Amino acid sequence: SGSGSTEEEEALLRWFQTLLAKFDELVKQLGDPRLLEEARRLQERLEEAKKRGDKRTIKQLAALLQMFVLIAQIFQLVEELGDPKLLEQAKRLLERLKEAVERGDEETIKELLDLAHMTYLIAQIFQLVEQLGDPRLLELAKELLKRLKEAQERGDRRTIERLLRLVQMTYLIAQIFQLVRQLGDPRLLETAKTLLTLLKLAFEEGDELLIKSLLTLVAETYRQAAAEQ
Amino acid sequence: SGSGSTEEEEALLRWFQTLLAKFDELVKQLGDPRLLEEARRLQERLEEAKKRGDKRTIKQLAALLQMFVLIAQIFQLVEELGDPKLLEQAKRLLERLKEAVERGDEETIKELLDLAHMTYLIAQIFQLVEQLGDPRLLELAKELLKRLKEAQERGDRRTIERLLRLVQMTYLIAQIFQLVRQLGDPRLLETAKTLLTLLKLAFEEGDELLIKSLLTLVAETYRQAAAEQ
Repeated sequence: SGSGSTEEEEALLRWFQTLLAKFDELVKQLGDPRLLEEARRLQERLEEAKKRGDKRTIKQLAALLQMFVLIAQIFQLVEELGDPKLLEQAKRLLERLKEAVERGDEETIKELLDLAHMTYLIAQIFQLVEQLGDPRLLELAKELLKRLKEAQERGDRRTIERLLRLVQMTYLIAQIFQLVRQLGDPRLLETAKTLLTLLKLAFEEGDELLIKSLLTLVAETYRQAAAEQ
Repeated sequence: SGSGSTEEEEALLRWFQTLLAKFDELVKQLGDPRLLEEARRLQERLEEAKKRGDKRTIKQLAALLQMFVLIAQIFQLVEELGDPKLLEQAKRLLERLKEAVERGDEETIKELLDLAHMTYLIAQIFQLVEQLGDPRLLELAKELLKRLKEAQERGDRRTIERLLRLVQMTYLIAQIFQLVRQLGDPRLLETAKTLLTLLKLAFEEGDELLIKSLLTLVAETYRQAAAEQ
């Protein structure tokens, strides 16, 4: 009761409405039966919560809807790539999410959020690898896809968080190598090669202090290289 | 022995040499006695490890040096701001780091890395708040400074990781409000206000799924707003 719908409730609903429009447009483009059915469920669940003034559920739905948007974005990208292993992973994300939601397994939902961001990045990595024609980066992309499959089935929050950082670093380094190609900078190429060496080191000995530190180095290097074109 | 210095060892040393030059320049500008003394120690420790071909220690030193660079960057920014509470926190970061290094407490080192990034961001938030003359954002900056002090003394990895995300979101939202001022967009202002409502919600009910989801929303909103100026 109180003063009716609160500013926080209205903001959560505006977030959900914006996400839902994005999801709808993606689902219409994809024509995927399972995402079509989840659209109806999400639409129903919100209307129920918005009717019931249940702030907790609205919060959960906004978060869940943002994850379904990402999943739809994944399906779009992975269908473009055509990679069957990534397609299988995208399908697994959706199946596990539906299962986690049904069971109220919030821990798995959080893990799936990381796994979904990782899947999208890995798909982007493969896109960049293709552009660059770079077999060395391809090897890392393939290893990440292997680790993603293992994490989806057997990973815990910590192993998933570690892998997300490796994926993020690999995507940034692929972006640095792309800048090398566009700018023709021999000095940046040596930098990128040094970073690739350190990245391989991170793949081999996944110490958290090393990974966190190298992710900062790579991210700062990318920003600096992108700023100092 | 093997084949002598490995490409990975050489890459770690190049990382350390680049960091050390940055640290030296910062220390020379700051003239801070404690950072001056840590420069000598870091210089000594590396030479010893580089002499000894101890890859593990070189890896640790590269990471530790990157943290001392950040600490020096913090001292520079916080001395410019002049905020005595932030100065105290910067001094605490350094004291705790030296202690953690002496005791080999790698868990505390990792926590301090997050705490240092957070301290730098909070200092940047205060800078932006000043620019905008925005008392609403000031309230959040002050609350974050309070939470930072508590986390430094009593926080664990999870509470520190949660706070880092709140700080990151607050910095991005401050950046969005700055864009509103530069672009004079009434629609972006309503967006920013909605995000500020959701941010306050995150400060009040720090659910991890909510925070992670809102950080994505805020980060994507900033990128989109910065791209769709």
